[PDB]
Amino acid sequence: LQKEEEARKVKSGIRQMRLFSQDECAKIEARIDEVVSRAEKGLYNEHTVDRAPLRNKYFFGEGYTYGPGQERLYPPGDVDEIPEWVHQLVIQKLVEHRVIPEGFVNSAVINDYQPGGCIVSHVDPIHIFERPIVSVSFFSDSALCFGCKFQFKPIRVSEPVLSLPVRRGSVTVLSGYAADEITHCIRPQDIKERRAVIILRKTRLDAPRLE
Repeated sequence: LQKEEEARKVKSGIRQMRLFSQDECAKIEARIDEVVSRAEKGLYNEHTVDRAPLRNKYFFGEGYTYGPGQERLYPPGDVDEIPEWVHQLVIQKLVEHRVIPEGFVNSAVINDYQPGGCIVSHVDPIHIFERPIVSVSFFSDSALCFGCKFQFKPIRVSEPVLSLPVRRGSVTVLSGYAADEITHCIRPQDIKERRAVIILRKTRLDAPRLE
């Protein structure tokens, strides 16, 4: 009853919509490849690009470091600016369809996942970002899990509280319980081929920031 209770609460904090056509996804995917190519040309600030074995993260607008839960924003202007293509192909669409207000987004993060890549249980850092958190999926379909104890106590529990499909061209909006009161993660098994995501957020005015 506790897990079936949680699932409904999680769903209260999730809104999803298919906003980007296949043609729109293809253009955005070409732009994501341009970013990856620029990074490999050493064209971005050091704090803009975080390379890890099965995921690269690209920080535009604002970036942060990641004891525990002591993430801090970099000083303003440390990471590269949000590309014009993010503003005009992605943010503009979200603003037009009333997902978030004009002027809300000042952070765009691109996560580019290898096959087998994943996200280990985490909560979007509530001391750094406002809600809602907006995620847009590219390249391939995947699944976003909520309630990720199964990643750490496998003998005791094997399944997430909820598994949410996240398809190519889908916009996921997280707020409330889904953003603040439960962990999420991505299982290696749900990233069988390259998948990328663009995360659009608003940093808090009072967010802790390195000087």
